[PDB]
Amino acid sequence: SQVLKIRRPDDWHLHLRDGDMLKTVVPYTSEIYGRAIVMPNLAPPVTTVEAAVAYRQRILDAVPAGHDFTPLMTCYLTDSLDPNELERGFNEGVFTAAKLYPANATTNSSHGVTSVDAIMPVLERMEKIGMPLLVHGEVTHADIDIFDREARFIESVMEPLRQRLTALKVVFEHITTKDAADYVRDGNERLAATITPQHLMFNRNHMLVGGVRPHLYCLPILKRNIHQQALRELVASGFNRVFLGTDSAPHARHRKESSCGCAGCFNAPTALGSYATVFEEMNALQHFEAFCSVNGPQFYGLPVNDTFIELVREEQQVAESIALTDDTLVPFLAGETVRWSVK
Amino acid sequence: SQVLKIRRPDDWHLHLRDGDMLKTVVPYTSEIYGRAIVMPNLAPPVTTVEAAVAYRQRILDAVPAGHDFTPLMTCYLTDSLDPNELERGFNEGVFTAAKLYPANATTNSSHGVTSVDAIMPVLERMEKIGMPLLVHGEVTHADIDIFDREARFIESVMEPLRQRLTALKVVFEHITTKDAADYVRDGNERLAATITPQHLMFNRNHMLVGGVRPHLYCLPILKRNIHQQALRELVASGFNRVFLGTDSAPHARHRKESSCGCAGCFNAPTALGSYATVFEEMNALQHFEAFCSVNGPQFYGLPVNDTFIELVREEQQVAESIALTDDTLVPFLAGETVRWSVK
Ligand SMILES: O=C1NC(C(=O)O)=C[C@H](C(=O)O)N1
Ligand SMILES: O=C1NC(C(=O)O)=C[C@H](C(=O)O)N1
Ligand SMILES: [Zn+2]
Ligand SMILES: [Zn+2]
Ligand SMILES: [Zn+2]
Ligand SMILES: [Zn+2]
Repeated sequence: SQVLKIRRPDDWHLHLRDGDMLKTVVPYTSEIYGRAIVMPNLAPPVTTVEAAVAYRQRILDAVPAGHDFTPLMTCYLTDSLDPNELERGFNEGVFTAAKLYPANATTNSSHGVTSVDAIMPVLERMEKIGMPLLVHGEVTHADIDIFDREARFIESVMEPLRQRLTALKVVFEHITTKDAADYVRDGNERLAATITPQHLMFNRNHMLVGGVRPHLYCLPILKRNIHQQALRELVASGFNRVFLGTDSAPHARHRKESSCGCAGCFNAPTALGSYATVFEEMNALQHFEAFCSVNGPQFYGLPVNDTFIELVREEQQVAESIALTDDTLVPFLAGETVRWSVK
Repeated sequence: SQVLKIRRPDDWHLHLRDGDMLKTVVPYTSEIYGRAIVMPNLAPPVTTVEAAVAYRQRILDAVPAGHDFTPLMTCYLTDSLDPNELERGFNEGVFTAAKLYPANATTNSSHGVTSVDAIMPVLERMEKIGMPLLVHGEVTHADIDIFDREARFIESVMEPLRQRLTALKVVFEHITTKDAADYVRDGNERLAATITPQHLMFNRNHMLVGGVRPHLYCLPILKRNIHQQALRELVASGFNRVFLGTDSAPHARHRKESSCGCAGCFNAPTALGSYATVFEEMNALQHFEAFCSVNGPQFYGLPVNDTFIELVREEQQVAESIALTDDTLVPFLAGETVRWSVK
């Protein structure tokens, strides 16, 4: 019976893939979100204006008629990236931001950045022209326990970087730890963060107790419950430099369910309702709209969307699977009941 | 190429399953080990002398001709277990030991234990007759992080138990933490432990960095590197109350590589050479035989084997899979080149 009307949201961290997967997954986004930050970790990665322009058209070709959706493109940073290519892309309205992937931190990140020092001229230009930096904040050294890679990145990479480039605007993407939650809560106006639905709904126990569940396996890895509780307290607080970023990251079923499952939750279909449930459970629905629809635009210096959507507290069942030309796609919370759905 | 001759080993912690799976996996054990402790967790569990006698025979039926293999049977401890039934099985040489799986208040009295306190009559009887207790040492409360479940057991159950029943001999099965390594090391002649090959060879990064690997998913869960190092140090020390227990725990490929993967490594085919590799790496081959062939029999009060086997340091490839009647079995280290092989 409970209806919840909000300003149309945006997704400030999205993986749309390419080809047949792209066709399949964009509508789950374009039917709800006004804009999306579309990450550049294709194979090969989007590291040029030309690439990004063509990719943006592939995205628009796949948007159903009558969806008013704008994909906001990113540059995949690399050690050798020409800062003139990054700036040109920004000035032509192609690149909204640039994305820092530490080499081998996640999917399609082997071409990622090997150090901050290797890309200083690029970072200094971003700082100059006011282009925000999106960070996948994990270290990747083989000796560092997977669950420590986020916290380690803060002391060793993030904090020194922000001390060097005091005017650089940085989004700490998909934060998963109390460490990151306090770092952002205590940061200045040039530091923001996104949080996915899964890192709010679940902790590592959900992925590993009673069976291993690859459909909850994603990066950065789900942490212990005290971390999850931090993140939930952060969004519930009303802190206005956190915003919605799904990190929807789809993989075919048998790439998830194999002897080496790919990391990624396909949560585009079910994310907004999942966020609503978290905010509802935290007695913080008065902060929901801002998380979804205002905080991101404010950080990015963009206008808020001028249309509205409704969520209804009526229990929908999530589909077991979504067809692809080859294999299926298992949505996040496949087969599950959800408390809130879009009207 | 280098040869390691040892007295014929034994496996002090093994799962053989039943029916067709038993028929397939027995030979991997019976060709190498003289004896194995056969765990009782069938469906339904082995909780009677009658059941254990029939199970033993099904095992024996499946032992290839010429193999000198003796299965050592165990009783699954339950709330409803009659202490006279357990004592009769022990007296008759049917039950070598009794196995305690984690308590759970919602468990049917026919299938498990609600609390240790509720099975004191049985624990006091084992203590009286000198019957060893094998302990899966995890507390399974929903609110306890999975990586903490072993350490919490020590504090909450193991120590209080051993302080109550001071003559009870206890094997702390498949230890995975420094917490347990230290505990066992600082214990008395009545406390011992087994360690698996996977818990020596790997830590949780191997299961979760660069993909999720369900074939490394088993209980208790792989822990962070410091724990793996504590276990390696313990076996390498020559400490003589630790011994070989594979915890070989097979599941068909489709049950491992699903949306909810079963816990358990099928390591019977490769465990021995994997332990040899570990002792070599620790510069401790002088303690290899004792671990495999001496320590367990001493603790259990059984004769050391009088026949010998030989491992050779010749590189061999592990099969990618093993045929079942209806699926396949993916072995531990499938498709990998291993260092030590039986001659
Ligand atoms: O698990 C994932 N998978 C992917 C992907 O692109 O497959 C991206 C994110 C991320 O770390 O940003 N997490
Ligand atoms: O991962 C596993 N799976 C099983 C099993 O019986 O499936 C047993 C062991 C254990 O904890 O004893 N570990
Ligand atoms: Zn990322
Ligand atoms: Zn991402
Ligand atoms: Zn066990
Ligand atoms: Zn076991």
